Amino acid sequence: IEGFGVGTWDLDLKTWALDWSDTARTLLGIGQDQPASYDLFLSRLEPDDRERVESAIKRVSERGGGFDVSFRVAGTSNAGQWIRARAGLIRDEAGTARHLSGIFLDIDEEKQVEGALRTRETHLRSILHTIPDAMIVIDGHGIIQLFSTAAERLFGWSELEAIGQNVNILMPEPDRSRHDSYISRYRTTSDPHIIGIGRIVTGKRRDGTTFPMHLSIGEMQSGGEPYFTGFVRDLTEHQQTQARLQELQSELV
Amino acid sequence: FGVGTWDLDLKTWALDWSDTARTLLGIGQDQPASYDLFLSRLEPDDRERVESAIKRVSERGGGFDVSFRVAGTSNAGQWIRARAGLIRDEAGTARHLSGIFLDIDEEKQVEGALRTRETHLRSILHTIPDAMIVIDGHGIIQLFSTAAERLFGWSELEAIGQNVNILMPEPDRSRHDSYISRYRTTSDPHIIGIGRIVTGKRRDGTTFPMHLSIGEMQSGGEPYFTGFVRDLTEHQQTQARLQELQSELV
Ligand code: HEM
Ligand code: HEM
Repeated sequence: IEGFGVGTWDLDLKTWALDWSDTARTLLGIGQDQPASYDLFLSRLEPDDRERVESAIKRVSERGGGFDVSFRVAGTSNAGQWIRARAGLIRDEAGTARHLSGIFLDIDEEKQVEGALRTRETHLRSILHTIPDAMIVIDGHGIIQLFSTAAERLFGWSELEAIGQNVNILMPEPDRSRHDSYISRYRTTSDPHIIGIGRIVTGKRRDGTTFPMHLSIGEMQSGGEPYFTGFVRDLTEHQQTQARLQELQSELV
Repeated sequence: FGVGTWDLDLKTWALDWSDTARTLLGIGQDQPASYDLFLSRLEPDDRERVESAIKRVSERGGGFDVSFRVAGTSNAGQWIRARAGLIRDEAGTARHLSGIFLDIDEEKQVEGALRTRETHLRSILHTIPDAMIVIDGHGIIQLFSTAAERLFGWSELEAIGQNVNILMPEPDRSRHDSYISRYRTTSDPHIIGIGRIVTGKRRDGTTFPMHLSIGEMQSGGEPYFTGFVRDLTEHQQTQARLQELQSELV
């Protein structure tokens, strides 16, 4: 009754009478002196939301596994109050269901977090598609987790084809069979290793051909598992113009 | 109703919960409710917090909301947010504390997803070999990778909030804001994705040739551009030395 921070409400399917808590009045942004009314409640929600609330009450009117819908109000000039209305069915007797009761929750923090994740997910899509160098993300066991657009073009495998496979499918032997051991060896020593030391190695495409490449790796930790983000740089063109330059330089010396 | 209800009156120290409330805590249907059993589902760290929280609500009365995870079904857990308020028997006596149990497994799953994304972003910014810059729809720098700090001579704290034009020489420096707005208004076959060689300028005042790849995205009604800068100083010196050796032989 006091404090809490959550509002409560009550509504009867028959006679459409509504009674909300004092803490719930503040959530709706109106109600300093006006009494509670079903019409007043639907007058605060936006038109599309109002329709959703009506379908929800009808859904719970006939059967209905609970009631929970979220909507935003126009409480302040440049901000909205996100509210998650939850309610439950309580019948009088075996005859009918006469009054739905529930609570009003403030989900402003929950919506800000949801939005933040959406922005991050969208950005990752953009990065994966835009980045010119092949970007590959593996897990502690070498299982590919992300495979950028450039990785597809360079290695010949699509993301759907590469995700879930071991990163060793991108290299020829003997590295292919010994790569798994290379990862487990680094996870035990835990010293300032080749992570951040670009060394040139050779990768293999699905095609079967091979090419010289430089890789940069960055480690991260999440949920008890480490993940490695690789950035591949193809050196085929660099090594050939460097060879033709060092060959056209030896035509006189 | 997928929410639980419960009340722990300070007087008599009893505790009764609803049917959905016991299912959330992972308690047998036959077992009876009690304050002792409730604290037995929480782990020691969480248990201490709830007890100190109850001691604080009694000696204040400003509500009580705590989140914890119980070992519901071995492998994983059930995240529960317990929120409650206190009812007063008389003018100066607080007697009951009533509230609800909420399932926050999905809410906690979103928090963890965001955290992984934020940690991965920091990893990319620190590890990406090419300079990575992210700007808003008005050219204001939002993100500045480690490589961008070394190439342009600005720190991420110094660069963030500045117009991206501080990295360019004239005349691009003055017309860059126009290239952005003329793109947003007439978005069609522009050079966003096609990267021609452009000239960048470090904080020194020194300039270098560069190629840039851009990617656009939308978030909250506003566009954002992610650029990847590739310094062409070495590439140009190399191929310039190719024509300085292929034409000198006449
Ligand atoms: C595509 C061709 C690749 C080849 C041929 C290759 C080969 C190798 C080799 C030879 C080593 C050991 C170096 C040494 O002991 O001197 C190594 C280590 C390692 N590689 Fe790969 N690698 C490739 C791609 C990747 C990618 C894309 C990632 C991660 C996204 C990765 C993750 C690792 C890790 C975590 C280690 C151990 C840590 C370290 O020593 O730096 N590899 N790899
Ligand atoms: C630092 C050196 C940079 C220079 C010298 C430069 C210069 C230019 C030039 C010459 C154009 C095209 C004008 C035309 O089409 O006639 C342009 C357009 C544009 N640039 Fe930049 N730019 C630089 C960096 C960036 C960065 C880092 C970003 C974003 C991350 C960016 C975003 C854009 C956008 C959004 C447009 C308009 C869309 C388009 O026409 O492609 N620029 N800039």
